[PDB]
Amino acid sequence: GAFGGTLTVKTQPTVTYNAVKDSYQFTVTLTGATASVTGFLKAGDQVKFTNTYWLQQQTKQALYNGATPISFTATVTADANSDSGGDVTVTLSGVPIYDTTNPQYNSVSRQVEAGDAVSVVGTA
Repeated sequence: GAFGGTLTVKTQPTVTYNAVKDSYQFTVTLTGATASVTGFLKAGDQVKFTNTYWLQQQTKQALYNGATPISFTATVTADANSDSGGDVTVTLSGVPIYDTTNPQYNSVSRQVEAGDAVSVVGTA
């Protein structure tokens, strides 16, 4: 069954990435549907986002690869707007786990890219 949540990634999810302080968040302007939906979801509601980074080939200078990260459940941290323009901006807690786990410090981490899809795994 469907919850009625199917959104899009309009911008690039990136915010404070700190490990020793256990601080991982990302802010995004997401895209959604028309008005009459006052807040898709809010603080504490979980989503399921799939922002697939294909920025692998150029960053590794090789290894064309055939598997994109494929992200999963995240969490919305405030009022997420469904307006007439279908723009839903809200910041999330968490990160692309198992993929962006490499700060590297010398090897510049792969950059985030927009154009992916979003869904909702939260309940109430």
